[PDB]
Amino acid sequence: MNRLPYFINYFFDTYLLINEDTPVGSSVTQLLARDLDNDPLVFGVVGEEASRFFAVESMTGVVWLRQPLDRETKSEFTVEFSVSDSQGVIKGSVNIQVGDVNDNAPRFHNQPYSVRIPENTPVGTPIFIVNATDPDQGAGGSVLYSFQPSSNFFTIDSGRGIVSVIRALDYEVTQAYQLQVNATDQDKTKPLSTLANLAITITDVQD
Ligand SMILES: [Ca+2]
Ligand SMILES: [Ca+2]
Ligand SMILES: [Ca+2]
Ligand SMILES: [Ca+2]
Ligand SMILES: [Ca+2]
Ligand SMILES: [Ca+2]
Ligand code: NA
Ligand code: NA
Ligand code: NA
Repeated sequence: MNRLPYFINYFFDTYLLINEDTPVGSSVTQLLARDLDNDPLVFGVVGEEASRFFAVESMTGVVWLRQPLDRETKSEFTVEFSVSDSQGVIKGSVNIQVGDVNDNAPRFHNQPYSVRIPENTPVGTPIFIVNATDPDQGAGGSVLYSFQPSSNFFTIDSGRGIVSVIRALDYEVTQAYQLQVNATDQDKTKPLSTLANLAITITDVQD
């Protein structure tokens, strides 16, 4: 009698990690299968979802990505591949893990930002709290804040987003400030950053 072939890839037993920045059309893996008769094998993928995502080269088992992955929309799923000799087809399921890349700059909410303070606001007064969110995994999802460029009059707590006065103000010299708040993520190799305006109105006080 003929013996049906069997898949041998490790990832049928564990998972296949594919990073979300894998370009469309690129090869993500090659299905490996063995057969007692040493028969020539044809390879496939099966299932509606798995077929929109993956294509397999029949003769080689090379698996190519048919469309973009996005860890922030869908971080994992389960697909079925097929292997056949002449006489029958075997299926195997594979859990796909979509690997994170740092692909999102920080996002600010609740804009625009403005605050109004007296010119006699004491040095050290906290006047405003900014926040930017970032959906990436790890350090690429962690935000540090700073003015771009630095201000001689205001500072931001790089971790907490707290804006505070660091030098005496003067309505007579400057009645209004328009500052760039920089939110940068903490990705080691490609940090991404976003800017947002802070309007600081200075109110006159009699001296
Ligand atoms: Ca066989
Ligand atoms: Ca993404
Ligand atoms: Ca990401
Ligand atoms: Ca990010
Ligand atoms: Ca003054
Ligand atoms: Ca004054
Ligand atoms: Na925050
Ligand atoms: Na985050
Ligand atoms: Na950016």
